[PDB]
Amino acid sequence: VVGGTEAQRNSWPSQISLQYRSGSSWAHTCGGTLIRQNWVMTAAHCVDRELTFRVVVGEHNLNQNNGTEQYVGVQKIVVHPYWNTDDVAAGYDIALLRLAQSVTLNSYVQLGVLPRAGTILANNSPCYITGWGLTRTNGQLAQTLQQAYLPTVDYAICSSSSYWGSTVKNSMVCAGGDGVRSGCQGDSGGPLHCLVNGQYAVHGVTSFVSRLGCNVTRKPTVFTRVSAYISWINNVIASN
Ligand SMILES: [Ca+2]
Repeated sequence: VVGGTEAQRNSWPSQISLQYRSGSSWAHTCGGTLIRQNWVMTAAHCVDRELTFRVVVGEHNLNQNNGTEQYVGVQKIVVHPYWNTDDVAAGYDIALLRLAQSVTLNSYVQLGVLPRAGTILANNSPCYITGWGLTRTNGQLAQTLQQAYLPTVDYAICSSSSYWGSTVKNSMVCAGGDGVRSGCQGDSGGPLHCLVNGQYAVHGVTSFVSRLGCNVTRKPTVFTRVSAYISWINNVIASN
């Protein structure tokens, strides 16, 4: 997250860190949303590599013991059957990860609240991005969970030529584009939390930024639209 502020420990308890096994170490690669005690929602592209993955819940500082973490292996990965590595701009950037164990819920570990199917927000809807991603374009990861106020940019505007044009589909959410705050590498697969009827719900799964840079004016961060996928999500979980 470029232009973030440090999150409070208990603000976003559905955020996980998706990590891969790197020599003898575990490195952060993506964010995710805990949507059941045994199911994580992330981006497809974050599990295109055949790595050994683990999920960390209750995580605040990547490099310290917070006293709150639970570290859980991934037992099954279900990517959207339409996902194509070679075409992010097509969409379907979403995956469900089944956890080897159920986690325990507490004030650091909760489930993310999903939108009703078909829900579109109005332009300029108040949402936050959260993540341990790069804090500058070509920068480094954050140690602590960053948050950024990232208001939505409607389809009509986002698809217009000055903005993303044709690259963005109506199965996506655009948020931000001010030149100052954005998603950046390592935020991918995480949440976009938006305030609807007094409740934060997870509307977006972070998917891409511009090739020219993370924080680029009139290139909002682009998210998979979760509300486009509710029947898919539900069908996966009922049947595994
Ligand atoms: Ca920690």
